[PDB]
Amino acid sequence: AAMAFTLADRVTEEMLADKAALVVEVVEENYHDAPIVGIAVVNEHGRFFLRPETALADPQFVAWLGDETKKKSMFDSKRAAVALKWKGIELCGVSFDLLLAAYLLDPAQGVDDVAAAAKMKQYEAVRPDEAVYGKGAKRAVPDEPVLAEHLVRKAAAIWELERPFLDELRRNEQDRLLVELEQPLSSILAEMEFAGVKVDTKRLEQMGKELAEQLGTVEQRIYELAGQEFNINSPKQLGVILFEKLQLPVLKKTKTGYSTSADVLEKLAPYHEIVENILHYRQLGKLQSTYIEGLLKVVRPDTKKVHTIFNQALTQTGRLSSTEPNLQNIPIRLEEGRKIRQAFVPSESDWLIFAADYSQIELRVLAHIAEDDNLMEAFRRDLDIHTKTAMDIFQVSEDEVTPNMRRQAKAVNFGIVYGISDYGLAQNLNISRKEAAEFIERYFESFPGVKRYMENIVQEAKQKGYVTTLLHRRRYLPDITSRNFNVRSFAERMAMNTPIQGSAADIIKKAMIDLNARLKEERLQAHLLLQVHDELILEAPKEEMERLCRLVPEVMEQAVTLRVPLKVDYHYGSTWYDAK
DNA sequence: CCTGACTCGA
DNA sequence: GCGAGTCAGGCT
Ligand SMILES: OC[C@H]1O[C@@](CO)(O[C@H]2O[C@H](CO)[C@@H](O)[C@H](O)[C@H]2O)[C@@H](O)[C@@H]1O
Ligand SMILES: [Mg+2]
Repeated sequence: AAMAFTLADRVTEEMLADKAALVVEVVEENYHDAPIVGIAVVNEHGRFFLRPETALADPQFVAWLGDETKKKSMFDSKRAAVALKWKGIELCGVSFDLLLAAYLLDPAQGVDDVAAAAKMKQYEAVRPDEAVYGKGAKRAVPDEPVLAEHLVRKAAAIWELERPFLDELRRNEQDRLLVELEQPLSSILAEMEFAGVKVDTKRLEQMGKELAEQLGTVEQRIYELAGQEFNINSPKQLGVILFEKLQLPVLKKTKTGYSTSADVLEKLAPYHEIVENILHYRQLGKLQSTYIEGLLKVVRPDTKKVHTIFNQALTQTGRLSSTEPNLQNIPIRLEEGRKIRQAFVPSESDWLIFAADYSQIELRVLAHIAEDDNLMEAFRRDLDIHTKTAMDIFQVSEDEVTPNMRRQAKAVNFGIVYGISDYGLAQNLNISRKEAAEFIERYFESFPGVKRYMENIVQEAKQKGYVTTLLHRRRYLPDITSRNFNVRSFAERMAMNTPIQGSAADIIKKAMIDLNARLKEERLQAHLLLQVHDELILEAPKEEMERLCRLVPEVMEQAVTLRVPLKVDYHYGSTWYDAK
């Protein structure tokens, strides 16, 4: 059942038509400075397989790659583009990306290879990558005969599937979402990843020594208070020491034993001095393992830069994710871990780190979408939304709002977003269900429009089978009809949450696209480095700071127009840490 | 070599 | 709500 194709030893004219399905294979998961093991091209003239050494050394092929008028259809073009950037080659003209097309059609499928996407249209004349390359220790590039056939079949699938995918996207009203948002964004993410972020490894290594010391003191202390020695990182050994040897009370049980989660230990703290030391130990240990040692492992020794990979087709809400390393979860909440950020510095001398973040974008989106008069007015007055919520649900004046009141109103606001739950709120505020449900009820009394939205969005999810975001991203919720209370409730929360988190993601993605267009028009040297859900991190010459102070916020605030204003705060400094 | 338990972020 | 990386423990 083999597929016909030419295993070319040299590049020819017909291989350079103005439309083709292109495959530039990089098997290494992390594609940075990784090898391109083969190339496949399928067009009106036929199917071809080219050896990378050959094709990439050919002036005509490289020019075709960089010709914006020569259209290419691909799967995960960002992977190819970055792999090519490292080789000094530019990839242009990608008009269709099957990975992004599949992702928008149904994020739930978890499409990560051509075979998975093809299966959505009953196309199975191609094998899953894992079948061909294997995985883990067994992972490996097969011989040319098998490799060449696999790449050709993938190119063939892409070539065949483009039309049906575009047609459905069109029916879904997601055609612009792919062509004007996700695809252009893919090119921006590639530039960001390729650029990387400079790390002050000596700073990290010094912080590492200090931690190793402190971690050592707290460690001995723990063995001293426990009366012996054990693996504190062993939740199994810890549970025995705490609940058996020290007789501490059991407030929460896990699935395999006792629960030693911070939320539990926080309640045990009063009973024994070892609990605080275990918590502190848990802190320092997290910083050392993940952010010191874990980070140092992925810094490029030659450039001292870390090159993350943004997974643009994974989250169910439209958000990006980041790996190797994850630069979207760098410490900031606790001062000790926040210092980790001093290690992220500008990649050039006399340059600075500029960070801009949307203020309460999710709640503002909710105000717009629900059209709640009270909430819209609150933002129109640019009020401290948490103080305002407390004033309403506790019926008091601004002056009568105590810190504890605001803290709880804040927790209610956070819950309303993730999809309110009396039980979930109860655990968060450490109170009973009735009490939590009382707050929620009081909240809905103050924000009737929000309540109406929650009810209406759940109904719509059941009527249509999915919910959507501002820019037409969708999420199917089959569980919404489940007769199992728990399963159904999770789906209902997703129905409430996705349009909020999802619309917030659409907005920042568009802002990134708009911002890049503005930076180019202005010929500014400033460029994007990272995106952290609701914030943008850039680096630029110190001479560009003043222009950025006006430009970045404006572009971000004007990305979309809502019934309430969009607000962006910004800071800049010598290091990421100082950009506060 | 996979899963549970933990903690980091928005 | 949505994510990723570490460790320990069981696989084997
Ligand atoms: O660029 C990432 C891109 O590739 C996919 C596979 O289609 O993920 C691969 O690469 C990631 C980064 O190296 C890994 O985290 C992941 O495990 C690997 O399969 C897509 O998820 C993504 O869009
Ligand atoms: Mg913010």
